[PDB]
Amino acid sequence: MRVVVIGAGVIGLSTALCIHERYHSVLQPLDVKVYADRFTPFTTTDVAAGLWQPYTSEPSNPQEANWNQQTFNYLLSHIGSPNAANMGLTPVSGYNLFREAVPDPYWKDMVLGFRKLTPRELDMFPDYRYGWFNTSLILEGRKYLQWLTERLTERGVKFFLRKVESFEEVARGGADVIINCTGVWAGVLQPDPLLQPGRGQIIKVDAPWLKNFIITHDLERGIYNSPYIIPGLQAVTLGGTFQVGNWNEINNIQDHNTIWEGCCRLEPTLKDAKIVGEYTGFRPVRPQVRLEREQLRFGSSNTEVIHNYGHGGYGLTIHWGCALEVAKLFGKVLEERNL
Amino acid sequence: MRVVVIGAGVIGLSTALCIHERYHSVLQPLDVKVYADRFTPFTTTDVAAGLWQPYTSEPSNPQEANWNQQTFNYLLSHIGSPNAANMGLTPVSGYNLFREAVPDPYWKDMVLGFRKLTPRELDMFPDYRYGWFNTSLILEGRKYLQWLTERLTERGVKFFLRKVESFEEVARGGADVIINCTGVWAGVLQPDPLLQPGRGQIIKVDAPWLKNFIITHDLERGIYNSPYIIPGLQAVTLGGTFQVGNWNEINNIQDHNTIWEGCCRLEPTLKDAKIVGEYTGFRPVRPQVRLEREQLRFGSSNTEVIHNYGHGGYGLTIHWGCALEVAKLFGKVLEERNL
Ligand SMILES: Cc1cc2nc3c(=O)[nH]c(=O)nc-3n(C[C@H](O)[C@H](O)[C@H](O)COP(=O)(O)OP(=O)(O)OC[C@H]3O[C@@H](n4cnc5c(N)ncnc54)[C@H](O)[C@@H]3O)c2cc1C
Ligand SMILES: Cc1cc2nc3c(=O)[nH]c(=O)nc-3n(C[C@H](O)[C@H](O)[C@H](O)COP(=O)(O)OP(=O)(O)OC[C@H]3O[C@@H](n4cnc5c(N)ncnc54)[C@H](O)[C@@H]3O)c2cc1C
Ligand SMILES: N=C(Cc1c[nH]c2ccccc12)C(=O)O
Ligand SMILES: N=C(Cc1c[nH]c2ccccc12)C(=O)O
Ligand SMILES: N[C@H](Cc1c[nH]c2ccccc12)C(=O)O
Repeated sequence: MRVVVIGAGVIGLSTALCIHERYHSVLQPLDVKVYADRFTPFTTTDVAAGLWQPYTSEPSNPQEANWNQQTFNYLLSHIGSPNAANMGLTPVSGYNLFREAVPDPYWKDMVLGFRKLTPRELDMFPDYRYGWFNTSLILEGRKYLQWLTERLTERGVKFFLRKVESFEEVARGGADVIINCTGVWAGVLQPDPLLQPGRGQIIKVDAPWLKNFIITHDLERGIYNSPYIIPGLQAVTLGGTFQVGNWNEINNIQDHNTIWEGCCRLEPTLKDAKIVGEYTGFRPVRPQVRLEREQLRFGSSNTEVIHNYGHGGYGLTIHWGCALEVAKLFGKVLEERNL
Repeated sequence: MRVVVIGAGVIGLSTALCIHERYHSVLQPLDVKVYADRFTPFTTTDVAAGLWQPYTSEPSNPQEANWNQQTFNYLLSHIGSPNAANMGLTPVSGYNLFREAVPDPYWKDMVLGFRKLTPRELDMFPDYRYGWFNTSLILEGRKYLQWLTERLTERGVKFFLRKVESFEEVARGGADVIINCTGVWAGVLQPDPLLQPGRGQIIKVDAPWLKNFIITHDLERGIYNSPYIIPGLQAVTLGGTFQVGNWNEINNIQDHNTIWEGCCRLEPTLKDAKIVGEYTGFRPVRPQVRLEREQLRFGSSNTEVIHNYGHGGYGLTIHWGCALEVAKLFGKVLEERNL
């Protein structure tokens, strides 16, 4: 059948692939196309630091932790393959610093080697007073996008640089099912006051001697302003902002300065990191991820729509779960058609 | 008094500095010079991977462990300073893989976060079956040499490219006290059948996505013969050879191939690492480090000599301890002179 994936960010691409991988033998003509107004390096995904780490507290939608876990495993499993880095993946170990004692993350056991930092360790960071240590993964957006793309491409999924106007339009196109993976911009296709830009700017700097991530946490200053540093495949991400509702898409000087000053403070060696770029992107914020089926009817047209958006600042971290999920629904959609 | 340090590797330089740092104030006319036939990038030190980690086997002498510990601390203490990386220092976390259960290292508590790997972790490198995980430091030779050098230089220590032919000789120059830090070549100045070249060749490769060290152990094949990988400040060290008695100083193709093949197995992603260089060096092997005073008399000449050599494959790892030690003796030498 006719399937159209709207979006070419981590979400759509995975999902496209995932659906395609799982039902191309179960269905001869299984046409997949991907429509997107932006492709890497242009998506939000392309800006993401890429570290796998959910949020401190358990998700309102309890199922989401499983998605996080499944993602971590699919990733871990590729650790050992000669392709992992080509896939934009590698293990990274690091610190979560806090200014006071804090309960253990629900994912404490999903990552490798979770443990509370000792005082000697804490002295490596004179500001913080409590924290954790653990090993995890880095799944770099831009790279993963390129991989997913090559994979899809070989599987014959076709891409089109298009701005979808209305689901109707697509549907009118011929779409049988439509997978909505439009991230923060999902609103335009259908309003959702729940969804919102969680803006973040970051500085990319060249500072190879930094081998571990350090993610600082402020307790009376929202989730993002604290400075954070995340070593990636080829550069380091200096970070520190999460402004909900800001739609400004240009990097701002003060943000640049606060990020720079904050990190330089947490890691004085940055005093010599060469800055290689700055970026800003919109985390698709929503209280809970929207991943559900929805029948849209336009006259005589019976087109199904599966939503998968609102992954906030953890899209990479949870991408695979949701993908598996959409697949399951896409299956039911297929089952209702008796295949 | 006139003091002459023979050697400009990690050992001499530290020692020079260290002595100078403590008695420049106290000792009246204090004149330190460093004589060496090789300077970075030419020393053995310049080839060292730079990871702090003593041998897995217990200390040969007691002092060796304290020296190791003192070194680790002096290093840790600079973690937080904005100079550390300029000093060639940074934390690095990593794995020690074994093919069977093995007792815990005596340094288990000197490093940060020592812990036994879990099975999931073990899965990352299938061939092994047991191992550890811990965080430590990297003190890169070439860089540390340059730092020590600048420091010494500012303190006014003078350097001379020269080949000492006999302690006597140098004694003749009016040298008051000589510090022998000639590494494997210490023999020539005075025979020591205990000392021997522990040859090691390594490939430097560009593979930034590798953030942690992995040090394999073949228990039958000896120490540092198994493949090992150690991410450094700007490149990665592929390693794997420790041939005692080999004085060949040219990189050998076979070695290059076994190193390359071994690491490529342990870490398949290396398939795409660009090789940036190969190097070979002589670990100054000796059953116990030689660090002791020795009066050499030549006619009417009463010149003291303090030896500090034979640090094997753990020179960086233990440099500071020994330095502090030589200092203490140099002090006694000064005390016997009533200052
Ligand atoms: C600064 C920052 C750091 C981050 N770091 C991390 C991290 O370390 N770990 C982690 O897991 N997550 C992180 N994230 C979150 C991650 O970036 C997002 O969760 C993820 O990128 C969301 O993916 P997406 O495909 O849903 O959105 P995007 O990647 O933005 O995908 C949007 C896609 O839909 C298209 N599109 C939308 N509407 C239409 C339309 N009407 N017609 C056509 N095409 C349309 C766009 O062209 C694009 O193809 C970070 C995000 C930011 C901003
Ligand atoms: C392949 C390899 C990997 C290593 N990795 C590590 C590691 O990861 N961690 C660690 O702690 N250690 C490591 N080591 C060990 C470390 O390299 C040595 O322990 C350390 O370099 C010894 O320092 P040194 O100054 O005593 O010898 P060198 O660095 O070789 O110093 C020799 C100096 O004395 C001079 N000299 C000698 N004789 C004379 C003379 N007659 N006249 C004038 N000058 C003279 C030479 O020019 C030079 O100045 C490694 C070594 C090798 C070979
Ligand atoms: N996910 C990241 C990195 C990050 C900063 N603070 C965090 C707290 C919990 C989990 C992740 C993070 C981002 O910049 O969006
Ligand atoms: N010191 C190193 C690295 C190394 C390889 N095997 C080891 C066992 C114990 C301690 C260190 C190592 C060197 O290459 O000399
Ligand atoms: N080299 C001789 C004597 C001398 C002067 N300064 C030092 C320092 C270290 C050893 C010897 C010397 C000279 O300068 O006449």
